[PDB]
Amino acid sequence: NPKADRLIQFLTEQGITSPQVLAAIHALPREFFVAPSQPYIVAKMTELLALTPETKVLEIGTGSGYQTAVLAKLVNHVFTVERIKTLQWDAKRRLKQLDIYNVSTKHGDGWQGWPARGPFDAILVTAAAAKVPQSLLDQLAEGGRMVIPVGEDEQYLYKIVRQGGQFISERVEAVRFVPLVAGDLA
Ligand SMILES: Nc1ncnc2c1ncn2[C@@H]1O[C@H](CSCC[C@H](N)C(=O)O)[C@@H](O)[C@H]1O
Ligand SMILES: [Ca+2]
Repeated sequence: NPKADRLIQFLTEQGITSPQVLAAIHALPREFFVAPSQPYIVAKMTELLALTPETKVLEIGTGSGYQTAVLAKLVNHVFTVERIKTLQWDAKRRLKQLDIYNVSTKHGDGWQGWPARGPFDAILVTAAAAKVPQSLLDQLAEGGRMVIPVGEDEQYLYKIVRQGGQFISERVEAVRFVPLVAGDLA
């Protein structure tokens, strides 16, 4: 079908050719995640997490659940956090309608991560933070990868890995997300 193919064609032209990520993406009706921007950003961040079916993922910023759905097709289980209640409800509902049942959602504050659920192999954060929430670092399993937009006015996507007990930071490319908001919930 055209739209699925057009989008995948687009991504490859942008330099995104991980067959894994492209298929995950192609399988998802993007237009459905507007029930009640750049699919490139989703592809790039997804690619950076270097996912494998054995990967335990924490996502911050469930939102429409689009990027959630992408993640779920790629790993055995996803844990996702959204601070806006109604958004959590929807996304939760969309995931069941697409028979995606390997996702645990939580209405809460991503700044705190989701400690209860063990260390995570991949951490994806889809809201900008001026500095890396240390809680997330603390929840990053050994050999784990974290992808996060960092900054205020200026923003850069970062990939951080925990290997040999050492955290290593790679600045990837300029972006612009809405802020990771701390404090109470809505
Ligand atoms: N502190 C926080 N903890 C968890 N989610 C937060 C947060 N601050 C903002 N958010 C949420 O992060 C989202 C950014 S939009 C994120 C896009 C989403 N991955 C999608 O595919 O649609 C917004 O829904 C916002 O409500
Ligand atoms: Ca590439």
